[PDB]
Amino acid sequence: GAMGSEAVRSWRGAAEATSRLRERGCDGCLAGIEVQQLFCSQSAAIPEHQLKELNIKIDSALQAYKIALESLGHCEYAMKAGFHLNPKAIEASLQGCCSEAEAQQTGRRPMQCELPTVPVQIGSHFLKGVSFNESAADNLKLKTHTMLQLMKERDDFPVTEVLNQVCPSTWRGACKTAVQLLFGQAGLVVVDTAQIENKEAYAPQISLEGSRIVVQVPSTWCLKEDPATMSLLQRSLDPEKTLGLVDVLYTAVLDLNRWRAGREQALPCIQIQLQRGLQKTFSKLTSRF
Ligand SMILES: [Mg+2]
Repeated sequence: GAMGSEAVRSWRGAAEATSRLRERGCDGCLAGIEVQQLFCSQSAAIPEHQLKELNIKIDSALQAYKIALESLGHCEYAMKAGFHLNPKAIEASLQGCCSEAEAQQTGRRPMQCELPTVPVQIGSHFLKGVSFNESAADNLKLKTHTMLQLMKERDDFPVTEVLNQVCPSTWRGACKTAVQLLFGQAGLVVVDTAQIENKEAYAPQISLEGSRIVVQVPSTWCLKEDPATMSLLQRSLDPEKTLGLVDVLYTAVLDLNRWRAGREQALPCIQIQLQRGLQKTFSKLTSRF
């Protein structure tokens, strides 16, 4: 339908907007991809001379990536989630953003076990992630009752459908894909989760606005040199170094009038911004007690 078409154009538009991060080398290949292919073709024994040539090419690719990244500034990007709705589209838009293997798997595919460890704020109530000494079942029961009560203020309400959206198995792959579309370069720059000091500051927020349930899930990701590529090049590999930090806000809206009318719900939205209104929301979420 039109929702799916809009989503695909949003993934294409993201990859096109930052395509300067994925420029091919002088020999027409992405340099990191060339390194990995030669490591395979040379049976893990790249001779010393080719290794130096490759390290020189990779130095230049990393310099170009950094200059291109700077040239993008810090604008807020937006796209739809929904990658599972069109595997062929997302694989096509991820070309050059991550490995061919990871692109092939991206389109292809929940709370009972994950929700207890997720801290989440429902309305005005902060609900902790379970501690080892606490009943996970009781943590779950409190979360589902608070969810239900937000709407009552069980079987008839979409409690599970909303709470599924704060489970990492639902949002985390989609957020990683968004950051890859924008900032990845296959074989050279990879996306991973950032080290968060206070997990509770990143707790998702669930709110009731009129007849709409709004789920907001914040996260932060790092851009790093591709560790396999750097290890194959016999380079100094500091796994803690980052080329940048990227803030992401995932927003899912369940319209309760559409739910009972059986009408189509909107796809989740993803907002993305390189660290130096996503920023306003980040500051509203981090300030919660
Ligand atoms: Mg472009």
